[PDB]
Amino acid sequence: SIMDRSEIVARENPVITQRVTNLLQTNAPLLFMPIDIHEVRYGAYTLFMYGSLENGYKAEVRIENIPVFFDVQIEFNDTNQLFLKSLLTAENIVYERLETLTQRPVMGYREKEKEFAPYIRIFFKSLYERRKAITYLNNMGYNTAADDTTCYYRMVSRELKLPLTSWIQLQHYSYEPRGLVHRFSVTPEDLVSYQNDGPTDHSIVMAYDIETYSPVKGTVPDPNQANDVVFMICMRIFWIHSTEPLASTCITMAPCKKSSEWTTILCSSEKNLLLSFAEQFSRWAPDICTGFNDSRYDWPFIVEKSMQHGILEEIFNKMSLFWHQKLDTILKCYYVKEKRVKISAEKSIISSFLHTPGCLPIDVRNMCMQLYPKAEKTSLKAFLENCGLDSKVDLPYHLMWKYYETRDSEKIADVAYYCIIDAQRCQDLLVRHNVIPDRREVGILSYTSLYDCIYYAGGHKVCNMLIAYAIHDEYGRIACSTIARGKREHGKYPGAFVIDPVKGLEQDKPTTGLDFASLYPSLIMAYNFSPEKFVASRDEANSLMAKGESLHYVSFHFNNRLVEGWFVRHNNVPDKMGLYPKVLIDLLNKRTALKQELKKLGEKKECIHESHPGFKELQFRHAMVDAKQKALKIFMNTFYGEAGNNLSPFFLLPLAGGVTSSGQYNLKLVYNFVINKGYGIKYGDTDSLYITCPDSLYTEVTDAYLNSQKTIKHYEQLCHEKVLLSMKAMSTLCAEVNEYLRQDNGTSYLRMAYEEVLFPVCFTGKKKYYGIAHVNTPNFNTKELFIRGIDIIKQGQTKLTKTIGTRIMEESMKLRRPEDHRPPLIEIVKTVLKDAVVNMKQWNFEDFIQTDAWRPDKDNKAVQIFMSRMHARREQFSYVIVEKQVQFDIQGHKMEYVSEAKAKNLPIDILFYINNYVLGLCARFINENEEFQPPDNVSNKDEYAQRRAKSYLQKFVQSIHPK
Repeated sequence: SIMDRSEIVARENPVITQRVTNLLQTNAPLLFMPIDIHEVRYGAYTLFMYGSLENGYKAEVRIENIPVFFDVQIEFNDTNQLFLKSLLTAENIVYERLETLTQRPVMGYREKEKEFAPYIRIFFKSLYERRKAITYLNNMGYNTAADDTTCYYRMVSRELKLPLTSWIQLQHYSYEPRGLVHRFSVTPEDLVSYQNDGPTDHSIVMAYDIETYSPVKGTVPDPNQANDVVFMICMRIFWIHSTEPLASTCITMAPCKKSSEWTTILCSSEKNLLLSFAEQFSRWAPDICTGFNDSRYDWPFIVEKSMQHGILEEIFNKMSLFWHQKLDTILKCYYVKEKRVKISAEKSIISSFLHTPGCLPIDVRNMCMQLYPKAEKTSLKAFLENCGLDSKVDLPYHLMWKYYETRDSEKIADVAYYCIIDAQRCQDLLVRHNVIPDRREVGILSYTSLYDCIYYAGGHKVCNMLIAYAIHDEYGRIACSTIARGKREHGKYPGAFVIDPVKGLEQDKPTTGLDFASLYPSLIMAYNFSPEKFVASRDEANSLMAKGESLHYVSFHFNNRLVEGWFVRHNNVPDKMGLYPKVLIDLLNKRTALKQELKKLGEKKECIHESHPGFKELQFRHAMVDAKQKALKIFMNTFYGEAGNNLSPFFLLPLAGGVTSSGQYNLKLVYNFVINKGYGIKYGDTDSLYITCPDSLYTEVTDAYLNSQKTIKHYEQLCHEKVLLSMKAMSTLCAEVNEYLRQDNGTSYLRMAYEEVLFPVCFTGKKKYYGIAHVNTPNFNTKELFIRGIDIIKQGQTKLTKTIGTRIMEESMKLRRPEDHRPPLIEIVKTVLKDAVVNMKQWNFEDFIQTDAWRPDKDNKAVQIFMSRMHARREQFSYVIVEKQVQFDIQGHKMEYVSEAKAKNLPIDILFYINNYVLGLCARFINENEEFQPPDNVSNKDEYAQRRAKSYLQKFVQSIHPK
């Protein structure tokens, strides 16, 4: 009595499914959209891809007659052909045919008449033989190309221009229906990539939730333990772009009252529950699988239970769409365990799941972690409150165990609703953060499947894009390798030019920040840092210089060894431009066009309200263009990181060394040129200069204050005039420096940009400053502050600190007359602290709702003392069995001594909280004083100043605080 997927998609979209049927009955071209890709290794090579049609039917497309091949560099003569054939046949390796061709290498520079090199291509039949042949040939060390080993669908994608993550137009096919699945058979010549923007997607995402039981209270159920039994399963299906559910299903052990919004299926044992789960999965057949915390608690538990009961084969066979399989094969290959997913350079996550063909499994928690690598809290409620979506039901877990063990119907129905909402939260997050379209656009731009775009790093994507642009060059074919060759040296790069900042607060002269617009890509474009234009020997460089070609020279010092190198320039000629400049310039042109398009679309949208019938398509267009520009940004910023990696097959130490050296040289040249003109430098870092205006420009308006009435509005109008004059001078300086760089380097690809004016300013350490913004016109009554480095963001630990720090900064940055007083950033801290110490009543019980649940209740730092105290008080509300209880703490006074939210007045000893929390932030605010510098014999400097500055401030506050 459960509707199939076909019935649902027919009921929801009548006209579209009618059109699809009419097109199907007459062998007409059709649109297809892939999700998951699977391939067969042994035997003949056939590529399987699963996906959706326009209306919602599930489709399987199988590609045959895909040629499998790889290249080698020897000669064209038949003698070497026979020698290679004998070497291959030495250990029973099958081959089909050999071909010969010509193409260009990637390493080294060759003259115009010798640019092409001869290759021999070997064709095979199964991937096993190809992999073994590549391994053996590299074992004797032959320079081979097109050497993809781990995955092969990438080569097929880049060799045919088939964006596996976008729409595919298919015609001239063979069609066979089978129940719910429509089998298509095609050939490589019958597929086209759909260049036009396509209609809306109609895939299916299913969210599942599981609730299990453990006889022993206070412990997390263990899969290895046979006492644990599952009792609650919830399934929901949604569209890829909508929140309203299409259907829901409920499976329970104990009987429950029926509900209007879902259907329930009764069971009798563990076997029945698992078989019902498999049957419902087969009936719906979803494309994407999801559920929060399914990576180490849901999937391994269910697979362990299935293995214990010995029903894994049947459930897996009903799960997937592939041929029949055996249990050992399922355990060995299709079940992944301890998979590593990388977030940042220091964070990684373990994952485990079951990969049934025809459905891609994703974990929402991992995606949220990747989107927010700096999130301090790792809870679902934290993500819900950060994303701004509606919060879930605050139902404690021990309530669910108690209500399950009470064995009543309506309460289990209520917890069923609770877990349904918990499941829906995942799809809420996925739609809110726009994960699928973003990863889809990245895959389209990178020629890679969706599974790799969601589970792997980003360097391989940039390598793949580089190879894709390399193969289809319009002046020839360029052959790029994939396996790394050469010794892996380790060391540190030179450079790191640093200029010391001028400490303190400035309110007499304003400062302005000049920035470099994408320094490293600009340098790559300007100086031709491409591997195909590299010369190593000095004699060759001298010969080419004699010939008449301009060159660029790089030299540095790596691992106590002097490294030299030469590069060939292009002097603004499209023919002689290299590969990296080509790819960067193409990306830049695409980005500029997309920016213009989105600006025009937004200008149109600002005149259109949201109640138009056609607003939905405009919103979809806006979202798509935003995703596209984001993907362009991420590749353009990750390119340099990929290029310098020591594991990349394109690595060259001279390239990275020269890039860094050129950056340092250009920074030094600009700094020296600015000094020569009479201006002053206040800060400098890699690609930014914070500079100042000379005094002689400010004289005239200054005299106005000398003979004025010296009121507040006088000083205000002096401030306005000073800001305007600073802006006027800075624009001209930026123009002049751009002209100087253009005349020096010879190309206009490198330029310096003007963003903002800051006055007054405060610099309190490296990469730490704050001030008042001024975009175009002066304003001083604004409350917004420009903050960099100092991070008053965290509020879970405390929230009074935020108010006190905001008050400190606001008091410190206000403009003052030159004749009242100039407190050197210490009297401000003193005044604010003494004000805070006195008159306690001007705070209230708002930030004092901190909680720390002692769920383990057995091993922790100090919460066990509080637990023992409350247990003794109860034995002498209880809230003792609530391990996951969010109870507020109020230290109404050096050993914990916290109190519950339910309490009498109990005056708060604010000294404990201040000395625990705010002194650290204040020290970080003031730690960079010159008085507290450490002597040279001390190894650690930051902790030195931090510790003794905090100690000084704390002890002096204690002294001034009466006791």
